[PDB]
Amino acid sequence: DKWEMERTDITMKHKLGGGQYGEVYEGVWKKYSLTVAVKTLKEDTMEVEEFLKEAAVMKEIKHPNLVQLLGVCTREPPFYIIIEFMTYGNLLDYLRECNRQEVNAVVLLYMATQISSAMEYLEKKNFIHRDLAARNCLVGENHLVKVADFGLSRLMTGDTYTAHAGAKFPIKWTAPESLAYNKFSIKSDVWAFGVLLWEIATYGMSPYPGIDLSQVYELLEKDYRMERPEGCPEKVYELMRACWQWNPSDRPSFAEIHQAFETMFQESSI
Ligand SMILES: CO[C@@H](C(=O)N1Cc2[nH]nc(NC(=O)c3ccc(N4CCN(C)CC4)cc3)c2C1)c1ccccc1
Ligand SMILES: [Mg+2]
Repeated sequence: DKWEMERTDITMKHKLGGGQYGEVYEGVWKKYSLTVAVKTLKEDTMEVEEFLKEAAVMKEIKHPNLVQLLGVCTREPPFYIIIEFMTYGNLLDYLRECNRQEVNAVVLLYMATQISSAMEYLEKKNFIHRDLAARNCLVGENHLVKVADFGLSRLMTGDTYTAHAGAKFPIKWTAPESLAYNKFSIKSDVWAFGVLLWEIATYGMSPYPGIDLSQVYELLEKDYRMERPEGCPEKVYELMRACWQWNPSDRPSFAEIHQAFETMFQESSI
């Protein structure tokens, strides 16, 4: 299989942290002199399946704004997934820590255009991500941003995907249909994308500030939504709101979303 490679090609450099099933390393693909990220699996989990699912999905997608699979080591432990190295780490900490004169209003629009471009691509190929959030996007030089963490991504056969009994999702990014019935779709990615914009507009605040996790769903039912963040352009808030429409099919498509950010990003560039 074309993605498989020899464990011995890679040397570990440093632990990176941030892992779910195992440590995530900064390593070096020696023959190419290339720094890479290496996601490893703790031999002692039965989460082998999910770990391998992430890898399977990354073989099937490719886009400038989706973190890129480089190869795998999966003929025996410890399992490795090898991925392009993004030097600045997660988008959430990147927003909290940045210099806002640099990461300014035009950069915010640039970040959203990047993500929506990726998500438009996924939409087109009938994929869903299911974990879109600042914490799962990755940052490179000059505010390059890529969607990452594809463990939960799926190719749908229809327009809907239903998670299995017992699955739990992060309350404040998850569409109501998904919280209530475990139904996911391109449109539930659109909801999370909306929450992701709010994260960008606030430079990484936690959403629904001070609101008890237990009461968020019920609030959504009664049409409570987050208010416009300070400094957030009116058109951007309209889109955020469109993303949070109760009915999935009232939410804009990512092509429409990308189109609107593309426009706004260009006008701001004069
Ligand atoms: C859990 O999987 C990883 C994953 O797949 N990955 C694939 C992939 N590619 N590049 C990565 N970079 C880092 O992990 C990283 C972390 C901290 C880092 N610094 C810390 C703070 N400083 C400001 C700069 C140096 C610099 C780079 C990752 C993680 C993941 C982690 C976070 C978000 C999305 C995915
Ligand atoms: Mg994650």
